[PDB]
Amino acid sequence: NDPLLHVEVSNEDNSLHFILYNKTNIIIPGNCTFEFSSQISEVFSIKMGPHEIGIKGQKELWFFPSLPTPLSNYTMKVVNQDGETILVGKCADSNEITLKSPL
Repeated sequence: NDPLLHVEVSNEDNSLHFILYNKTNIIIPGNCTFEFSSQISEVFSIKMGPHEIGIKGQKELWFFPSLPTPLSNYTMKVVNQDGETILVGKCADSNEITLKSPL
């Protein structure tokens, strides 16, 4: 139901704290990897857990040190276990993000 990918930007605790929830129809395959851009820092991919998430299940992407928010106009995409961009966050003018789709 919609590829939209609910997300939440914390940006606190002296660090970052992302929370994504697979709302899409299909269920994450697992072993995915994130990748967000920025200005102060560069782009970086975080190794996600191998275990899936779930239509409801969530996911965390703790990063250090941290980045400025919100992340509007950013990339913050999502790849698969093959490091292939599976989805892409619109990264709107809000801590909220809902992956749309590449192709």
